[PDB]
Amino acid sequence: ETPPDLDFRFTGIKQRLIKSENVKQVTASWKRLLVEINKEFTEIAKIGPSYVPKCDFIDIKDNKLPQQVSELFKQRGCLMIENVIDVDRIDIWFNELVEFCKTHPTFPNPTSWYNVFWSKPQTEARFHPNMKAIFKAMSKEFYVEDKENCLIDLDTQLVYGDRIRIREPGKAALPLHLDSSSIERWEDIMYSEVYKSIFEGDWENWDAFKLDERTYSKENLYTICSSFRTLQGWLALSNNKSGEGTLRVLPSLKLSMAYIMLRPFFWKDPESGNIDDYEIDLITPKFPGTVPGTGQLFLDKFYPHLHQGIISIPDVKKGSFVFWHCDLPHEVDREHNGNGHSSVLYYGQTPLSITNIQTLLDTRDAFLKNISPADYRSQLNEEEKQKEFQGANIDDLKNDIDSKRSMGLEEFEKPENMSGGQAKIRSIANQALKSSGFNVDKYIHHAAKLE
Ligand SMILES: [Fe+3]
Repeated sequence: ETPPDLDFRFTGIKQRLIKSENVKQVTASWKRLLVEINKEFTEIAKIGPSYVPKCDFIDIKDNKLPQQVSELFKQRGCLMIENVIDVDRIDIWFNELVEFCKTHPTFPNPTSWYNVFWSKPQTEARFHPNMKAIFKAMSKEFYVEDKENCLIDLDTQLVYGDRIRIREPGKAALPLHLDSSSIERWEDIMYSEVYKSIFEGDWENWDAFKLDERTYSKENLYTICSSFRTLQGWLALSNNKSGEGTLRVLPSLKLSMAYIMLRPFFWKDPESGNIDDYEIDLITPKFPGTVPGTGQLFLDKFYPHLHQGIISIPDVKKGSFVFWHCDLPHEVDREHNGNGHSSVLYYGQTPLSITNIQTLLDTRDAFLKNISPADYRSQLNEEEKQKEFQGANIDDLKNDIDSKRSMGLEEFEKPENMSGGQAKIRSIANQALKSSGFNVDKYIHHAAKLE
């Protein structure tokens, strides 16, 4: 009923985040927020899955989302793109994955997750021209203002190795949450600056797509994903109707994060039910749904105003791609009472950026050694480590130079004309590929001082 206390240091986190002079404004903003939430989340609940933005791969011209799709995607924080990959190609990839899993050990496994990272179908999927295209189009929804200095190149996609899911009917399920850290959004300096507009009482002007500060955020100050992903995503390897062992989302990005970020300050709902009776809590170290040191923020217990907004995604067809913003609440369906396997291949957007240089190095090292990337490799014992085989084949990259750069296998080109942070991050990556090591702290410390 009451969220637990964390250590009392978290009280000083609260007093760092909201300035005394802004307390009145923040309180007013929380009341405005709840009124908007009840209106908009009601509409979502009454519309259902068609609320999620959806478009056809052919609608993407010149590697840009059309204007109407863009506008809906920035509001709703998720998108389903249909017909990215032909069904026949999808079938071949699915069958090759299953073969690989059956020849490289129980099948089906208990959890519906298969720790295969570098198989040929994965490498081919990741680098299919239609897949590169949709990532290019997504990358144009994000931006930075300080182009001269911010160490990010949104024109470059890196590979973060991830696994596959093949969920049989009857396999039950991990509640509503955010990934990309449990407590960091509040605790880290640069991460919390992402949400400054909310902490100042102006949630309405929070821009989820501006990356100047997030570029330097530490998602792990201490279940953990080691890369900075702007978007989570996956490619559909099966046809499954809404609710059949798929994904559920809360398709309202700004309202979601205004509520989440302020919830530690307004965690006590009043007995009156009158929104005008909330009052700020700047004292208790309560950060509901958090477990410092873990990767997920849980929303299933102390975030009740969110629940009305949760919907299944639209019917999924083979060869559709589904994206959601790193800040979008989501969960998987509890049950799968559909007619066949619900299977996806996970692939997120991971820009070339200062907090992703370690990822670039891990990907290069794991693929070259045919082992798990670090986030999974670190959970294996000595025997498992010596046994695993990941299907990595340089030739699956089809000697495409751009693909090899995504995998950390080739230095980045820096054209005569290119400058600013884009040129600089490419150079820093190249230096790391030459030396084989990197230390992020210097860059982070400099960004935070510059504050
Ligand atoms: Fe998740």
